[PDB]
Amino acid sequence: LKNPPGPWGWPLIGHMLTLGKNPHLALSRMSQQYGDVLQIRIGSTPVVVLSGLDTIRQALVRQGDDFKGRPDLYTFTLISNGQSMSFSPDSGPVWAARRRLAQNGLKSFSIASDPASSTSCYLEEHVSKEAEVLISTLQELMAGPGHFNPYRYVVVSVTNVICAICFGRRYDHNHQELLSLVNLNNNFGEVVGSGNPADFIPILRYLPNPSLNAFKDLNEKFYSFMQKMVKEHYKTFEKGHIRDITDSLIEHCQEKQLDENANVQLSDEKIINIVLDLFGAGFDTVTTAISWSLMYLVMNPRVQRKIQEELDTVIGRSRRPRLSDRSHLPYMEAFILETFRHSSFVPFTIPHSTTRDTSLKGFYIPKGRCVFVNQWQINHDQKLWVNPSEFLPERFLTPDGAIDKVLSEKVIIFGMGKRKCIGETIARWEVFLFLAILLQRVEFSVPLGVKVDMTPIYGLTMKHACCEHFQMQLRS
Ligand code: HEM
Ligand SMILES: C#Cc1cccc(Nc2ncnc3cc(OCCOC)c(OCCOC)cc23)c1
Repeated sequence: LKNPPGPWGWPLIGHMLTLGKNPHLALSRMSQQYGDVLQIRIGSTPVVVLSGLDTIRQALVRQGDDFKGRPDLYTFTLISNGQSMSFSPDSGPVWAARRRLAQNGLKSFSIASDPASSTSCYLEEHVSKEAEVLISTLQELMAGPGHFNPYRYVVVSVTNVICAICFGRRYDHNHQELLSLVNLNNNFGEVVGSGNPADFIPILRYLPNPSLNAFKDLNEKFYSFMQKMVKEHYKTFEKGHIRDITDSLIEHCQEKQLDENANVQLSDEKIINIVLDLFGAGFDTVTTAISWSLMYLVMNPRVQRKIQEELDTVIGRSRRPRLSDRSHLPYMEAFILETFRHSSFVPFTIPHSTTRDTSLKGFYIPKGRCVFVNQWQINHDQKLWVNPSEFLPERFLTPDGAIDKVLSEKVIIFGMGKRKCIGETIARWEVFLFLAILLQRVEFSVPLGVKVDMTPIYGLTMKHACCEHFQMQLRS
């Protein structure tokens, strides 16, 4: 076996400067020279960057138990009181137990049928309500200012959906608490993105760092917001009426104190703070997905109509769209796939770490080695796509107008293996409904002669420059 190849790097800082502010681009160029498995250093810490579709499937799936770890990074110790299911270094049985708790909690209050309704699930009911409230809230703004920034109001609608799933409450568009955590200068993705020097340069943690201090401050608010919520739930907890994911986790803490010799490492805190990762991933990722979609629709009015054309054909305007129709709207799915692929707003997965001495593609990787997974490289690989820099939803469509299931499965944005996203289905359905309910009823546009920076801003979930020039109009 051999060591992974890689370019020369400075002895003290390594390849920190080569990455720059857009590591996904710098490491994609690098992979073109050194291949799917290459090695770098940020400061003194070695890091292995994985690219290529087959090679990544090899490591995360076929050797998933070897690459299911999390590196011991400082920024992660500041997330969820240093006991985050998703970010802590714990990758053993305690983690797997928490993961199953999250999986069941989501399934029970997202995909399961809502007792109030017969023909709808929890998720479908929530999105329909918020989608309607979103249209009304935008009609107010078109009557007055005549223009708006969609992110400010889409982030609220998306939060109420995941907030109802986790806590059993929704918030008005002007509840400070909400905006105080979601849109009030939240730099989580800014600091957690792979390659943060603070994680590899120990001195940057102690120097004047306004970005890092804001990260510690707001993370402590989240954990205090949780205590408020968990306390409000324990007080009103009805033993036979489980209301949301917070209750299903409290329900599991009760059955735990009833065991003769219960386990101590899966503490009550590590069982309750799971809702924090679900809520944090929930409102952030889906909001960014919808935001990019609106940007692509406004910058490509051609594809906007073709979506609206397929809606009028497949459904019409006599009723709102529903999940059952998702299977019969191929252009909508091709547009969502092309949004995930073109933007790749999650360019890197959360960094992984090797749980044991292993090998990959003929190279030796020791235990504890930090690993980056470059999804952006896949979604923009010249080998897999034709003109990857162009936004072409039609690339996933066959000559007869159906989804090319083989090509759609090469869009990697949710991860793979033992660590893949556990809210993938919720995201794919939630994004579909918001766009379907909206584009059936309204038409978005942006006037000529105004700057609309489509350049992504690097981070865990890449954002774009806020745009205050969006306009909405009802349809005929
Ligand atoms: C477009 C929407 C979404 C995208 C693109 C996305 C993507 C991802 C990615 C790339 C990862 C890490 C992959 C890896 O480490 O190998 C991840 C992890 C995770 N996601 Fe998502 N996600 C989305 C929506 C959601 C939603 C809606 C939820 C919950 C309601 C969620 C919950 C989680 C959790 C808990 C993890 C951590 C799992 C673990 O570390 O074991 N995600 N997601
Ligand atoms: C991929 C992925 C993934 C996967 C799992 C989880 C998470 N997210 C979180 N997970 C846990 N805690 C989060 C806390 C968060 O807010 C704390 C604010 O501190 C500035 C938070 O903010 C998201 C807002 O985007 C700007 C996200 C949290 C993401």
